[PDB]
This record gives sequence, structure tokens and C-alpha cells, in this order.
Amino acid sequence: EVPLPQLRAYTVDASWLQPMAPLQIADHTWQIGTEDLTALLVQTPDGAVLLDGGMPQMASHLLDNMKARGVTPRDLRLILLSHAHADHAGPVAELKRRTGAKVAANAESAVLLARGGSDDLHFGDGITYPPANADRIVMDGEVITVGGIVFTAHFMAGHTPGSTAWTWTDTRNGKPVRIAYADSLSAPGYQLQGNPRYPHLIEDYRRSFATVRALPCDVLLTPHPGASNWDYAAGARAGAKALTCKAYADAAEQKFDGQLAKETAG
Ligand SMILES: [Zn+2]
Repeated sequence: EVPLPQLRAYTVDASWLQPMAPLQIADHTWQIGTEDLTALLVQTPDGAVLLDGGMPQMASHLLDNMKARGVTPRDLRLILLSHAHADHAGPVAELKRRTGAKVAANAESAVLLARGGSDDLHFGDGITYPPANADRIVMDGEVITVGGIVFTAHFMAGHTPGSTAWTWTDTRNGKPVRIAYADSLSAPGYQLQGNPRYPHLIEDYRRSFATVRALPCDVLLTPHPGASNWDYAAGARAGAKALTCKAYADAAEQKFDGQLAKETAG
């Protein structure tokens, strides 16, 4: 009659794919992704770190922005991830091939990255990307230092088992700026209660709200800028309206509680 459906590509709003020039956040820290996907370059006298890469088709754009910053493929030492979904870890395999970068991630993020986002607890095989291997496994609270920028991992399981907030201290005007790159605290279409694939999902999210609320956090950034009220297209005012970590956690918790109630009603 009636063939099986074609494969459906993971398609997203144009703004998520809209290239932007590097936007400086602090002395060593730049947004180099797109208007609606964060990809943070931290540049040090001992090499560079990338936190997230956005979608798979962003690899070349990231490399161009790195070059604009004076960061060559060899200079890129480390890729860190918020979580290993296609829209944040998309280009990681390609980046590894084209640069000196090695990936550090927790065990959950590493296994999900190694399967290219397939067999996702919630999306199944709906949202996949090229698989990549982690080079270093990090534990909760573990520190990775590059050129005296100290990144601390704070596990915030929920959006994915391996979701992580990365914190570090940069400077702006000779004063310290405690940057918190907090992962998503959404649960887009997730079954929250009694989920056989994630039995403690709710407890994990609750704990993650508390973790996020308590982060060292002069400046919050999030994988989608809109989540923390960043506007990467607003130039000098990009971070003006940004939420605190406390407000971001509170909003997320409130939305989660609403989603729980809707699920019970559904
Ligand atoms: Zn995600």
C-alpha cells in the first residue's frame, strides 16, 4: 500500500542555526555559537576550552569563530558538555577529528555521547548525532584546570542522567566573575512519574534544582540562552536581563511542578 515512513531529520528554529560573531562574556570567556545555541570558548595562555558545540552542522562555524579569536585547531585542548543531546553535543565527533580537543564528561554523558544520542531515555532514536568517545571521565565535584581557569563539575541529573553544570571564575574589570554554565532543567514531553527507564527522575530533578540554586553564580549562562534570559543578538545588552541561578532554578521548579500536575491530569 503504504511504505514505512522516511527518516525524519531533527529540525530546529532557524535562530538556533543562525551564526553569530564571538560575543565576549568575560575576560577569557566568549559565546561562539549561534543566536540560540550556546557554545562557550574559554581562552587561556595554556590553550582553549569549548563548553558545548550546539548542533552537528555547527562544527565549521565554531572553528571559524575560534580562528577569529586566535584559537587554532591545535590550541583547542578540551571539550566539556552540558548534556549529550544533538543540539549541544552535535558537532563533538567532527570537532575531535578536526582539532586537538579531547572530551571530558561524566559516565552518563560519555555513554550517551558514545551512542550518538540513540536509545535516549525519552526520545528513543528521534534525536541522534555522530557518536564520539570521551577521553576522560569526571566525577561529581571534580575539577579540570586549563591555563588557570578551574572548571568544576556539578552533576544536575534530570534533563539527561548526565546533565552537568560547569562553574569557573573569570574576571571582568580586574574583579572575579563566578560563571555558572547550568544545564537545562526542562523535561520536554518526558514521562515524569513512574518512568521505568528513569525511576528516580523526580527526585533527581528536585536535587538538581537545589544544586543549581546553590551554584557560585555571578553570571548564569544556559545551553539555550532564552532559558536564562540571555539575548545573544542584543550586543552590549546580551546578558543584561539574565536570571540568577536562584531564579533560573525557581522558574524551572515551578514549571516542573506544573508539568507534574498536567501529567497527573493527562
Ligand atoms: Zn536536551
